[PDB]
Amino acid sequence: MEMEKEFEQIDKSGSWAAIYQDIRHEASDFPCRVAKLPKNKNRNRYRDVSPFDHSRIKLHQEDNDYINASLIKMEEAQRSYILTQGPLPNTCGHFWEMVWEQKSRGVVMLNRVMEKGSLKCAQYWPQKEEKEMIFEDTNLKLTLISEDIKSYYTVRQLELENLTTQETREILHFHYTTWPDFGVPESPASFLNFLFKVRESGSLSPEHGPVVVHCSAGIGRSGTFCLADTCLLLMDKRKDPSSVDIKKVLLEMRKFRMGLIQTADQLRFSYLAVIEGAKFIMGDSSVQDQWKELSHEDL
Repeated sequence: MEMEKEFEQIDKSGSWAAIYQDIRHEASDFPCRVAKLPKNKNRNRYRDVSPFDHSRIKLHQEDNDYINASLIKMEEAQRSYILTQGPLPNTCGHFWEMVWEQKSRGVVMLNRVMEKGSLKCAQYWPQKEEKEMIFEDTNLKLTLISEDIKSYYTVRQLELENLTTQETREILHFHYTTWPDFGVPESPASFLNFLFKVRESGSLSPEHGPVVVHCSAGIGRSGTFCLADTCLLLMDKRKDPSSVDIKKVLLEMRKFRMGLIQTADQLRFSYLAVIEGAKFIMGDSSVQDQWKELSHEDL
């Protein structure tokens, strides 16, 4: 694998910091005028993380159509993703409106509500079946239907109802709960096991709207997830580990949202994940059972 060759020689020369800086230097720069409007100041979690105007998701609203979210549309792979920040106490209604309007089937969450002693995300879904949530501003109802808790991730089945038309849909929530407070989980096995769980659910299928992916800012962990998935899909489409260039794929993704992949360590982990995942893509079906064991999801 030309990918694994580059990997071992970047490691050898210990130059991840420099490779990653090269990415930042070459990455696209597009305007984020709407995000920066004064009326939107309280709709942004971080002053330095904003969606580009050309790729932002627009809420179907008369008043204010803004949410901090970007459509990543990957032309060759034929897969789309919505990347967004962790919802704020005042944007949970906007978040679920987006899920409804875009026809998403799945939501992927890669952070915990509290990390490093501060609040990284609002509690935007119900924790108990009997205590449903109503978002008055967007007129939507949200109910916990069931929860399956494993050692490092939790899958929830939710029912989202448009209170206006009374139509209902099932949304699947995939919550990765074990990304370490500091520095990447540097075995990819549990990450890959999680990604394949999302794929098996049908949430990534062309028949549904784009999956919604978020962490706290919606660029680091979220970027890692989407980069690994897209690279694996490309290798699958041409069944050719060799033609896929991770750095080129990441730069393509950065055309649609800024700052994807936040550290050199996250880039190195992305390589690791793709390389290990390639084993399955190329015919070794048995490798998936190995990941599931390596990531003791029962403890």
